[PDB]
Amino acid sequence: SMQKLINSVQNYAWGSKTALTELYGIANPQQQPMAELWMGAHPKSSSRITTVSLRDAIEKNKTAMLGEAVANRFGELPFLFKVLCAAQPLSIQVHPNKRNSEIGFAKENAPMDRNYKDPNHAPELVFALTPFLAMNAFREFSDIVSLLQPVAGAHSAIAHFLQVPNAERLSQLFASLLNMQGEEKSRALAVLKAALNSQQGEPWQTIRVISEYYPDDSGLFSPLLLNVVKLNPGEAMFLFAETPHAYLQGVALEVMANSDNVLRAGLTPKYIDIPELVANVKFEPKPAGELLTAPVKSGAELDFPIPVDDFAFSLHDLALQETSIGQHSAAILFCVEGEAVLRKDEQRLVLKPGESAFIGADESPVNASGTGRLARVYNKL
Ligand SMILES: [Zn+2]
Repeated sequence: SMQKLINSVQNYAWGSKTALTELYGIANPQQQPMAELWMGAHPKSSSRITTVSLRDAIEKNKTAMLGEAVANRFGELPFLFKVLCAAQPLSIQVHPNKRNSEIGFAKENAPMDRNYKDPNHAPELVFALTPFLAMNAFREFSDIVSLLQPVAGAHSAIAHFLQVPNAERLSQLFASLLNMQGEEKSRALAVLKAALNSQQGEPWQTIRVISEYYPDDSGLFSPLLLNVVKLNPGEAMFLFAETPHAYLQGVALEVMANSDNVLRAGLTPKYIDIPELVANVKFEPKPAGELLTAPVKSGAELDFPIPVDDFAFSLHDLALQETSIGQHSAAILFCVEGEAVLRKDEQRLVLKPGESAFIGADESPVNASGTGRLARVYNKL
């Protein structure tokens, strides 16, 4: 009924050597970086159940596993669920919208794995498991101005912006910063990196955190353009389309639609097509108090509303008295802390922290009890 998941760990060079072990007791005796723990049915690394591919168990029976609304809307598990362990800051990224991902995939086809690997859009939610430092969206024009003034002599475009703090200038400035070359770029970093020494607090400290991993990158300027946030454990943010963001430090749950598309906007050595980037970015400020997702608590369930149909995400507080958890779709249940006893009829499945279970549509509901919390990814249709 309930299938305990065997999950892939991506050992990207940027991953923590200790965070998955320290939190969840996941073994790592050769000390590889452990960057992402994948829960789902990705074609390149499907989670498995007891052994067989979860992705294969789904395609063998879509209706029973996904439920009819999901199988008729998506035709597969419509999300991928990760624990992300960033021991280094990652690249700034923008997800183009649906329309433009279609255009992009199609246009590239006339080279391959390319930024449009895939004609799908890529909504994302991140959920902090440990203090999680990030960038999300442009700051308010007035705060952009205040933060740039200590470095205004850095580059002509900054001066141009400060003189007229509008969306065009921000856009020009964004583009101008990424297209700095040679000594144009050095005059710029020097104004910035020398001026890290006579400024205090944030966002300067964040810049200083990034400069360890990216000394020679124009994205060192981004924390002046973009809202820096430290998510506390249990807070979350949705990453909209056309909105620069980056995951800089810490451990989180990440849910995403199935798209591998991404336009990089800095903190990266790879080539960046700035025209392509700039056409797919929304140069509107976004206030600090709209960044986090406001959850809704009902009973023991804390739901985080997602403005997109592709997935939904809820936290469930376990009590020693059983509670019912059900959905009209497939769900993945992931133990965040404590310990969860799952029961369906005669079946009992214990989840320790970091362990997950796949619950097919035809196996809802299940009874959960124990201590701590369980995260669930599912679909509300
Ligand atoms: Zn993203």
